[PDB]
Amino acid sequence: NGNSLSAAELTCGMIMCLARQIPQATASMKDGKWERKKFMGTELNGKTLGILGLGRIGREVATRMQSFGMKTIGYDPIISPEVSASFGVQQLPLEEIWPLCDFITVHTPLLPSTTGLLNDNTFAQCKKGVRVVNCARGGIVDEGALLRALQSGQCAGAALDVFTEEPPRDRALVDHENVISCPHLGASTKEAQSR
Amino acid sequence: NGNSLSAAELTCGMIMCLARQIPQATASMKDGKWERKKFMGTELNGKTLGILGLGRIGREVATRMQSFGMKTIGYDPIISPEVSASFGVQQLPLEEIWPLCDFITVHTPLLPSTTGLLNDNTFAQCKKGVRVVNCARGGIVDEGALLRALQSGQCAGAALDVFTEEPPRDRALVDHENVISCPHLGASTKEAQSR
Ligand SMILES: Cn1nc(-c2ccccc2)cc1N
Ligand SMILES: Cn1nc(-c2ccccc2)cc1N
Repeated sequence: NGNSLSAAELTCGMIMCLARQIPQATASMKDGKWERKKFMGTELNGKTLGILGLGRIGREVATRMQSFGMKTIGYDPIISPEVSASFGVQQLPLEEIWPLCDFITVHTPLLPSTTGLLNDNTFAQCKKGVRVVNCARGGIVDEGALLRALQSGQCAGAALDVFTEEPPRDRALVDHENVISCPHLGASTKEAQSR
Repeated sequence: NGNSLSAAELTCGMIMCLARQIPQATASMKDGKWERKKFMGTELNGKTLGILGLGRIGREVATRMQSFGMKTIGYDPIISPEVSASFGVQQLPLEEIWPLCDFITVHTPLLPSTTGLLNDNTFAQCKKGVRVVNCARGGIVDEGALLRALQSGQCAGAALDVFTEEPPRDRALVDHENVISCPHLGASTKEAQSR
């Protein structure tokens, strides 16, 4: 609410980090390396962004990423297609979303219906090389399925602010070279903190 | 030109990384740590971004950052104030720019008039804690003065894609905890690469 923008901003930061590998590049530079070929990245302009959850945060991510020329599609069981259309997000059924996306971000509560929203079965329906962001709640993305998808290349990268357990006891995702992460920083701004 | 968007995207990446310390945070996570308090960040909405150089890349950065609610001001010796106004950048003389900015980004060629455009003198005229980006040409920002500004806290952070020497032989900037960096990745996208 106060914190809608802090979360939305982080999410968009994570999207740009996935496209360009800024965290990995910084660590390479700090280790004395100059690795130009390794961190060849991708332009966001023209790419499809799937937004799952079209409440305040989802809407704010949408309008920021639209300024980059991203095509913004999404799903929400509750928000009307008229409302989402008013902020430029084309709503489609989930099964239609998966194959279209270059990026996917999640902006849902953690409910039975949203736990492992992204799992083995939904990763299989994505475009190969999809990139995924979870700055919402840990568990929305099944962590085992994400690791399997990163191992195969089915997922090319992921940005995680939240984890099923916090801090995560299993370090395989954090340790993966194509994973960027923060210690649940989504509301951690000076501004969000004072209403 | 092809590559205007690749550069502009990287610059906006670096702005978001400075606000939220995403590269540092990822390193912290990869080192096994969960340091939430340490990486308290800042919201971009409502902040002032100064854009020095209002050509194609500067413009594109402007319109993207404007979607985050940033106030975009700037300076260019060639572009008229009515023209910059038409893409939402308020032009002011340089001396007026320094004290207003929360973030500064440079988008100039490397000329005598732009080498060390940011130096000891212009850092002193900035707001304490200014954050700086150079995704343009190495040397626009005086590297020595930038280090001194980071050491004093006058500059709270910097993001560098380019260096006076590449790879940089002097490692003090790169190694600083508030500096994020890439190995000259501004045009390093699959898309920019094929015209
Ligand atoms: C109850 N509920 N469910 C969602 C949802 C679930 C799956 C995908 C997108 C959105 C959002 C809310 N508030
Ligand atoms: C020739 N020139 N000079 C600049 C400049 C100079 C000082 C400050 C900001 C921008 C940009 C271009 N194209």
